[PDB]
Amino acid sequence: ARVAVLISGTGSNLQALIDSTREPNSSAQIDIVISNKAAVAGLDKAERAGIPTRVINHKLYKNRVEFDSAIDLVLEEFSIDIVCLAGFMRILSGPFVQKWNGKMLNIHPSLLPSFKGSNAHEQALETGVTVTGCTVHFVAEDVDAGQIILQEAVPVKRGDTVATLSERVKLAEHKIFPAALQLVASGTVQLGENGKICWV
Ligand SMILES: Nc1nc2sc(CCCc3csc(C(=O)N[C@@H](CCC(=O)O)C(=O)O)c3)cc2c(=O)[nH]1
Ligand SMILES: NCC(=O)N[C@@H]1O[C@H](COP(=O)([O-])[O-])[C@@H](O)[C@H]1O
Repeated sequence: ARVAVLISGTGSNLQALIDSTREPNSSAQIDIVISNKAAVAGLDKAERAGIPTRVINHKLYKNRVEFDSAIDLVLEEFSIDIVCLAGFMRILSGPFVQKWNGKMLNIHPSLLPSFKGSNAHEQALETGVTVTGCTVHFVAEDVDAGQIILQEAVPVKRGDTVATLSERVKLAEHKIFPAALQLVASGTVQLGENGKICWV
């Protein structure tokens, strides 16, 4: 399966996906890295890995569908089968999500359905959970509500900040998101006809 990785920043999840998809048994290949922001370190990680990069600055587009259509063009150009959102921070438009229904994965730094949104760690610490985690889910139109592929719990330690908690959670993220990509790329998991996760 041909994979596009959409990034917005540092790209540590991208790096974990690169490493896993170069394993001999990997069923996924990363063929393009799209960043909506220039000079983010994720572009350098891809360039050091030989992977083509495209920057598609969302601020240059009139609305969301024009920005998404620009992404979709690169995806068709590279004949992409699966899209991974790895720290990509722009909410995607309905028609784009519908087109890629069942082919788009997102990594979210909480145990969904808890702490949806852009600052899951802040919410987790504010709430005082002692267990958080990360979620790989299929992207549905409703943000952070698509079907869940894999999760992994991560303890919150006394004294944790966003810095120490997200560093611990990212260790789990870099496990389940390569695993989740492999499940989908190998056709082991799909969004079923009933819309829930189907382990075929
Ligand atoms: N249809 C649909 N689109 C998307 S995009 C995505 C991955 C990112 C999740 C996210 C969760 S809050 C936030 C967000 O607030 N984005 C802001 C920009 C803030 C920033 O630049 O840091 C905005 O777009 O205005 C993005 C998941 C997802 C989905 O599940 N369903
Ligand atoms: N709403 C999604 C979200 O908050 N994304 C989170 O941003 C970080 C990006 O790190 P990276 O750029 O090093 O992969 C990751 O923790 C990812 O789960």
